[PDB]
Amino acid sequence: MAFPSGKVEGCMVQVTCGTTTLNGLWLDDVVYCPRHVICTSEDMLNPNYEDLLIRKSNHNFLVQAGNVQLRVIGHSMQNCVLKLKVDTANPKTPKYKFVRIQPGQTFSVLACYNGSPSGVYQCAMRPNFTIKGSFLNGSCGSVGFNIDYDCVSFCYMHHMELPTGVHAGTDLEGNFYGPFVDRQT
Ligand SMILES: *[C@H](O)[C@H](C[C@@H]1CCNC1=O)NC(=O)[C@H](CC(C)C)NC(=O)OCc1ccccc1
Repeated sequence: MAFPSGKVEGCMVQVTCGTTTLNGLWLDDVVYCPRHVICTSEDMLNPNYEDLLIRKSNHNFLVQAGNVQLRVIGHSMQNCVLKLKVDTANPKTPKYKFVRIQPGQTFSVLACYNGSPSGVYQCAMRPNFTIKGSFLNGSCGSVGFNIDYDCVSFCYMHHMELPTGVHAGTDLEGNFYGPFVDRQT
């Protein structure tokens, strides 16, 4: 059984850089999202993320909370996630923590597209660090979480689909679960 999603729905935004759009997680005044948002389609083959990072400015990122655009005032990279500092703190930020889960553990996923929540379901982390998700194009940045009383424990951010149809992603510090890397290879 999935957890109720209301506390997490209020944290989802859309992030666009160039023609790449995915989802971000807005907590306090930081938006967390997968770093491959800064890739064009050609970059995705063998990205040099350090080089792409230098060439971006704050105004290259478009962050929207529904119809409201949020101004980006800084950005940094932490492992495989980008952290965009915005000028507005999310007034719906729940009590939360970032946790790294173990194979065998379950968590709920709020699947989102264009910054808008679409569905909620339960997943399990397999021994090879993959999950059998229901993720389509545009789902990157969707998060996995558990609820402990009133505290939302975020444990997964979605990045990619593997050839066999299963899914891989990172914790919220941007470290992959398993030996994968964020390149379309
Ligand atoms: C981000 O929205 C997207 C999610 C994928 C697309 C298909 N289903 C998903 O879960 N991720 C990517 O496009 C990712 C980007 C790299 C720079 C990591 N590449 C990826 O998952 O491989 C391309 C692919 C597309 C469709 C089916 C299988 C693989």
